[PDB]
Amino acid sequence: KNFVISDPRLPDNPIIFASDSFLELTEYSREEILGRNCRFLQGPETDQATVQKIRDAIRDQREITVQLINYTKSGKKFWNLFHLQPMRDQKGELQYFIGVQLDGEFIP
Ligand SMILES: Cc1cc2nc3c(=O)[nH]c(=O)nc-3n(C[C@H](O)[C@H](O)[C@H](O)COP(=O)(O)O)c2cc1C
Repeated sequence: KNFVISDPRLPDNPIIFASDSFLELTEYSREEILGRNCRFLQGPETDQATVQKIRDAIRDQREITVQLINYTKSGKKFWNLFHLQPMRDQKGELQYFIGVQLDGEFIP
């Protein structure tokens, strides 16, 4: 339900699609999201060490799961259990990343 799709073939891996649940959770309108990198959800309290692990996963085009603090439009802190999956065409060329979010502090 709660997910976005980025196009890594376009500059800085912009969000091309965002699910209604995502717009609801993050409090942003679709118009504010389309063409942005998803890093705008990060903020002061976001562990940079965890952000680095996401950068490595995108570089190596591997799937990853991490928990990190994210901010809504209004600046409300929420824990994001974030799941990144690379997505390839028939020829095995990377086409998209899908990013699934789950809201809550799962690991204390
Ligand atoms: C499909 C997709 C969804 C993403 N969703 C989130 C997210 O919900 N929260 C977040 O903090 N970062 C998310 N990211 C990570 C950022 O977009 C960015 O790649 C990350 O912060 C590391 O790159 P940077 O060092 O250039 O910021 C997502 C990335 C992709 C490709």
